[PDB]
Amino acid sequence: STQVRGYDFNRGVNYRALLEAFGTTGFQATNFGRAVQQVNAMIEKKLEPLSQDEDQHADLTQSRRPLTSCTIFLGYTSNLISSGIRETIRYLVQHNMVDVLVTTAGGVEEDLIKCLAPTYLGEFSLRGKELRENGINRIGNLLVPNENYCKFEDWLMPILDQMVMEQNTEGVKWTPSKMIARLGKEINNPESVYYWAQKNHIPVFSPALTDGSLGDMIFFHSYKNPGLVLDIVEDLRLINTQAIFAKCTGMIILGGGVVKHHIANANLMRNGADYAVYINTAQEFDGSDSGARPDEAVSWGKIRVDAQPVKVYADASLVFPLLVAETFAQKMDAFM
Amino acid sequence: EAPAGALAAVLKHSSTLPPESTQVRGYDFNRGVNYRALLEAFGTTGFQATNFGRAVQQVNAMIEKKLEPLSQDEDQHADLTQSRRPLTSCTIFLGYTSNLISSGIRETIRYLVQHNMVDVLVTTAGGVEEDLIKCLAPTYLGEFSLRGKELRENGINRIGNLLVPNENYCKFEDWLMPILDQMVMEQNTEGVKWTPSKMIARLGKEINNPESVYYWAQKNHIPVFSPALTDGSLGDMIFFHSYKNPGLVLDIVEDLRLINTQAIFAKCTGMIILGGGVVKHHIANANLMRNGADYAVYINTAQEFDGSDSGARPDEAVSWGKIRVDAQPVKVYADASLVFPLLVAETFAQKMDAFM
Amino acid sequence: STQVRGYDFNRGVNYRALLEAFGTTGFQATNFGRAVQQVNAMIEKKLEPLSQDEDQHADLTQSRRPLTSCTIFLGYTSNLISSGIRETIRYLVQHNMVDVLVTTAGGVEEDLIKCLAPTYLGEFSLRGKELRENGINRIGNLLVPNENYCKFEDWLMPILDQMVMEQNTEGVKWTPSKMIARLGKEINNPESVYYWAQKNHIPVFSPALTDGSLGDMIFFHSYKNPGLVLDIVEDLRLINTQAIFAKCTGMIILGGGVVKHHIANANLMRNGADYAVYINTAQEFDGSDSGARPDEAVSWGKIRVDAQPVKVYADASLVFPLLVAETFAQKMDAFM
Amino acid sequence: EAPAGALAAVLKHSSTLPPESTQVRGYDFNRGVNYRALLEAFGTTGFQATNFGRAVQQVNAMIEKKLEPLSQDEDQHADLTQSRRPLTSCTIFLGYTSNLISSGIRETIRYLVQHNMVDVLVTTAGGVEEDLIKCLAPTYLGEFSLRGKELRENGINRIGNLLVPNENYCKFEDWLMPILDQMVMEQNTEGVKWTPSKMIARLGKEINNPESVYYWAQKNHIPVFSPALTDGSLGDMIFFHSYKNPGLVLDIVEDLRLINTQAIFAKCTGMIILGGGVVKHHIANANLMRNGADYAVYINTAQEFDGSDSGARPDEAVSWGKIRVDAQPVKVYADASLVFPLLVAETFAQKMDAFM
Repeated sequence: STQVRGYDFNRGVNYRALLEAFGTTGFQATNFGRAVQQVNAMIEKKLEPLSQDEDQHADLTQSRRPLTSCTIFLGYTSNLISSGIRETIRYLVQHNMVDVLVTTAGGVEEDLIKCLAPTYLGEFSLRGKELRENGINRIGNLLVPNENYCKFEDWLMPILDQMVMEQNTEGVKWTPSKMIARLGKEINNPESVYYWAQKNHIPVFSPALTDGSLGDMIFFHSYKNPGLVLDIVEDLRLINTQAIFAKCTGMIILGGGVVKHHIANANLMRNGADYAVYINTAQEFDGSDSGARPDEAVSWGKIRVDAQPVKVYADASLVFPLLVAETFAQKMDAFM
Repeated sequence: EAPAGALAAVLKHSSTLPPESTQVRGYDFNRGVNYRALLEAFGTTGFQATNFGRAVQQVNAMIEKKLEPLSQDEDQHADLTQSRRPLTSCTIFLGYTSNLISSGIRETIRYLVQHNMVDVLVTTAGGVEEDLIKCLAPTYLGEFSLRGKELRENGINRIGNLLVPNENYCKFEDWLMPILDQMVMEQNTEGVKWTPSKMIARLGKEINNPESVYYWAQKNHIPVFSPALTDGSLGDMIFFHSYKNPGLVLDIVEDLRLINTQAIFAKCTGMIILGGGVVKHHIANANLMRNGADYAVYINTAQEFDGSDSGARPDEAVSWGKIRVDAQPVKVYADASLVFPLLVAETFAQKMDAFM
Repeated sequence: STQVRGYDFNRGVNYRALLEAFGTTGFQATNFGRAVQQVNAMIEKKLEPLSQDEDQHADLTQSRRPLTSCTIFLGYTSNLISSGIRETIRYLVQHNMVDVLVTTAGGVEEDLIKCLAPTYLGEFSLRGKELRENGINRIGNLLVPNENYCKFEDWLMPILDQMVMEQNTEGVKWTPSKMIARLGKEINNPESVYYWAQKNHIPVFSPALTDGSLGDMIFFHSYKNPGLVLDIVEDLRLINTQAIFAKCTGMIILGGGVVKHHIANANLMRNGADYAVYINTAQEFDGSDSGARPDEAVSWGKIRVDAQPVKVYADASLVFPLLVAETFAQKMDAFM
Repeated sequence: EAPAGALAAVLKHSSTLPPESTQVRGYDFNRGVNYRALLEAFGTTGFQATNFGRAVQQVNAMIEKKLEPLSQDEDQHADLTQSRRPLTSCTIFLGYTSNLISSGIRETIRYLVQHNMVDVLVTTAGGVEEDLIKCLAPTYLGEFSLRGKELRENGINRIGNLLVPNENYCKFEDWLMPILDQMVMEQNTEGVKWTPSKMIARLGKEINNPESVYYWAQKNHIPVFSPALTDGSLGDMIFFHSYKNPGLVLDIVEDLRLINTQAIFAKCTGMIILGGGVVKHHIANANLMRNGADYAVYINTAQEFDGSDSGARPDEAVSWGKIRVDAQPVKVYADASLVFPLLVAETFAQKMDAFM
């Protein structure tokens, strides 16, 4: 039995000790401590060597990425890529610390656009009428000028031309994940999440990739250069095979919606993830999958019965950099 | 001896409010129980009850607009939208998350589609498949607190305080596999280019059951968009089927052209959005293509403070051009299982005469 | 096992059938149906006669109110008295349908002030600076002109003069509940909750009665007429004795904070309430009592282990009139 | 051939933002782990991380103001406030709900009071008694999902994901009853007029333990207001004791005069409010008596949509005059068990040199 006790600032500001004290502080601070333990378990598993038997089974995929003892799925909503958590995610992907990414369309395009033009701080209360009259789009307390999307249009249209030509003359069958790899290669910029994902052979799934600015541009482009196809069925096979042939899996899911369900549903194909951490502000009472507790996923087989999953009820812009500081960033040497 | 500055601060003088101003007053049960009068009193009760009253007014404005006559060239509209659905004076987009189709709101939505009262549906994969599965086997009441280990050991899946046996999905598999066979055959020998909306139309025709939302949608030529249709049991089944009968392709690009042209060539549009996520964003982004919806009602429990699109207020969408600056959109902060049947009772269900 | 099925509007708009269908609709609609059942159980118990043995024990209080088989505690936060739920609560109190009220200071004073001047509809987004410059106070999407409080001052100060004189020359020992009864008698208006509460011998507890406009006025008054005492200890005995000597109790609690805890803590003195319905929007994850599920109260003994308590996660301005329509209002004849 | 109106709506031109404008950028872990730099980066990360950065700036402004020297007449101030506490250039009110004293935030708050860094405390009954009980017996970690029946059968009470055995309250009873005896004797023969704040000062002196918040508050002459002090275990004990030793009176009127004069005669005030309910409203209402607080930080998880004071944004308090129109208040939407230790680390704990 562990007693409740908070950090005593009479010791001074010892930041590592202060973070470690969240575990015995209670409420969501304790869940944060549990999340640190869960992610550290994923990492310690990932760094354990594969045995001959495990290596054989795990090599049964047609994937370029070297195999590890724990395949980590990282999911995040679009708002987090507009936020500075974009830098946190880029770091993990840059250093091969996660294996599969799932995000929404905005979570793809806003990373690429930040390589062309920045996002700014604003306020939640700013009025839409005056913002619209000035061509400024609001995302929470952030602001994106519409010229950001003008710049995106100029950058993206020549790539769309090439994708259609490769489709029609070289037999390419595009899917969202293949498009995202190509866009990351094109952006060719070390500040971009998707640049590092394609460089490190980390696939990115986004089955509703048309639901944003990328879609806007594909739509306009289709009138002068018709026929681009994005198949979502092949990408479903690809993500499910990453779960089925994993030795162990971990899920780290920031936010709700499709990013959460799609990762969890892939792990149901292996009868459940071994480790799971959720960070989101959704509540269960309306029955939404977004707000469901991890124990709902256990009933489905999306999380194993013997797992000890954790949800932290918090804005990930506060908690996720602290989690990374106490986990992945402490083992950076092992990932290089 | 009371401090003067304190007295000045607490007992500051006021301005008279506009003569327009509406007083707060709740329903008086000394009148007895007239449920119509009770619901009408929500408008002057305050907080989310007042937002409910505003939502009734917004949806009734959508319906009244939709019922105004219009002259328009049938042929050009159909060519520009590649849709057989005739244009009306207000194109209503109805979006809803998967949980609401597991709930009894499935019946509410089915009623609206059955009577051709909305024009476009957007939902997630679960919002498609659980409507079809309910024609094969029921969903049951349970509790939120039921433990996953015991449920999993008994082959029962939890959805909030609802429960679905694994066997429901076995029945779904048996029903769906022959249809997937036909879809692959039609793709490869009859040139069919499948998209989510075209698949959902076919599944509604195949289920052939008037309790199904999607049966009525296809019969009434109401398209259903679901750009991540692979994210659920339908995806599971497409995946398993592809190892027995490879080659099915579902394109999301053509479905993007179809939904966006529904907004672009509308006379007016309204959005009724239950929940958040892709269903909310996809409807609103289509309406950005016409510089914004004319009417909008959101019902959801999401909060803005984490910056999520799901939790954003309607006024965020105004900044983007997804809602017109001149619109008067409404968000009701509530579980739609409570509020949507009441909203329908006071709006669409009152205008049933006009829809026949 | 009960199947999920929603109301079918092909039947037309049969409002009673539509409300009854919430029970099988799921999520919070099902919890609403459960709340209707719980409140109807309280009412059916309340109307059951007392046996000789029960009557003896239950008559052991020094309270004027006739005894019933179920003592119902109704708690509500201040915002609800600013809302039109004030009318709903007034109806229940007018017809002796509940037995004990608990509210905060604002929940007392705003009922009295509405007899002097109305509250108006506004918007949540109205800016505080422009409102303050015009002397308009915001409560959610409601608006109260500051002159409302001017009018309250003129009404209340002569009563405060009399209370101090009765304290100092007639031995009166004031408590919050005794003050609230006196204010209800003074307002002398059938639209007032507290008018009906004192007329029907329904006590009102509010241990932090100084936390609002009443407090403002007592404070200013104390400089010209010092010495008024409001004892909270006697009121603690009074509320606890209502629970201890009840045959059965029910709790109907709208909102959180002191109104919720004070009713629940009184019922712990009898080893728990027999029936309980919570309606509020608070969430459990921060550990707050306001957001705790009913099952937390079971661990304390505030709700009996054999009870079937219900929480509806919703704004009570939507749900509480519907609940009353399906419960108390259907048995109005029995309460007259 | 892309529709022109669509192109015009989606690709609308923009205005240049002020040169002031701050770009979004998160902490770069390629730098390694410098926790101070990591916390500083919250300001430019967005959403509630940005609000945390703003809260750091607001509390540091309170502290910097408090440390400015001031000449003022000791005697008149003391007569007008009936307080021995010397005036500083910024009077800081710290409010917190009961759950936070059951949590480890008890240690955080105790540190601030121990070093005289705040001037007024407001909490609920639980926020008083659980600090005292922790000097007798500990609180334990548990889980939110633990079932009440099994816990009750084992004599364990749940507070969120924390657990307190019944025996803690038995130890509290044994400790408290002799003190209540002395309080009744002092009331009846020495003219003491008890109020919650005076009782809380006495209990802190009696617990005589440097782990206790209230031990330090009374030693440093920091008053604690709790107008519903009877609403908890202290109330239970006062109730039981009154049948053995009748007559204790706790007056809330004099405590209202004491807290309001703390605000009225302040040079400046700041509010730091953790949670909602009475603690939030009581601090803010006291500050209305001076026409508003100069600085304010709220940390809570409550939402505005139900109209509750707990969930109200700071800008609602501006309409009332509880916060000055010229102030720049901040709300962080978060569990304070996560954010308050980080806030203290970046504010009060950095200025420890000045407070000694």
